Amino acid sequence: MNDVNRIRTDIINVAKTFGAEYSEKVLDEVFQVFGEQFADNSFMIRTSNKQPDKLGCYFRYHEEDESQLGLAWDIARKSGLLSDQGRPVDQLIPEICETFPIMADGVDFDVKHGLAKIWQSIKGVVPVQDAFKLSLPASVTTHSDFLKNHHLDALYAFGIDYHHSSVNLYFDTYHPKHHTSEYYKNLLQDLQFQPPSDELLELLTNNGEIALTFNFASPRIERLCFYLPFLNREAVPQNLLNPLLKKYINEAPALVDNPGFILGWSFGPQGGKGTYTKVDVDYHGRTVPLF
Repeated sequence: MNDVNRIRTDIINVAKTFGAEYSEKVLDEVFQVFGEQFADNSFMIRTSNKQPDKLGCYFRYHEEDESQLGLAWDIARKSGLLSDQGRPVDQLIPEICETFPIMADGVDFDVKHGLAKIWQSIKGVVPVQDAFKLSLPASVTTHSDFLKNHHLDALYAFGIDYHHSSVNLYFDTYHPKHHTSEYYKNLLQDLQFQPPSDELLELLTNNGEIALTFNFASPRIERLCFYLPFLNREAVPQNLLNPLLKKYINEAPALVDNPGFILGWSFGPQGGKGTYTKVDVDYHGRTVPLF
């Protein structure tokens, strides 16, 4: 609980230093219910630049303890922090947990609006076709051939986003093309998204995660996100960060001297919404050395 209070203080201070809109009522309601898990588990504080001069702030935890899968969704129910409001995503976590073996839980929180997303991680890999039974959006299955052709079919994780009523499918980078820059150049062109910088493309060959954002409003693939680990401050491509995210790399609170980071590049339709960057700090120092 000494650990819990510190985390709370850190988060509110990040929000304040970096122009993020906090709400203390909401954060206190969050921590009353979840703070103990934040102390015991893989935990991240994220800032992101969807906005010009403000950075946004989020925070998230993942439970890998078998003995405690599912507890996250339950706690979120009974607390009333996550309320079944009959949005099309509200049925998805039961279905996933009924359909696939779970090996990891997790919740993401917005620092102004509270609980935002819940994530699930399948045991192995599974062909994305196996998720079409589920109540995903129609454009998942209507983009099944796209997903096959770009070798984005080895599905392993779901991220259910209640604030936007969207679903993020996480695909495993099993193919030789995934270790090449032209693959990513090609994939972003094909989706008609914002081109990546040459520097990014050079980085993307290192083995990281790929997530596609499918929407219940849209017949289209909405966003896309690449996620890459970095051991420490100095391995971070700070050139690819606006001044405010560079600052966040140096000042990011954690419980270790030099912490790891997980950076994430979001791409969307060209000259539209969706191209921003996410810096997540490995607050306990032992999520990033997970291969």
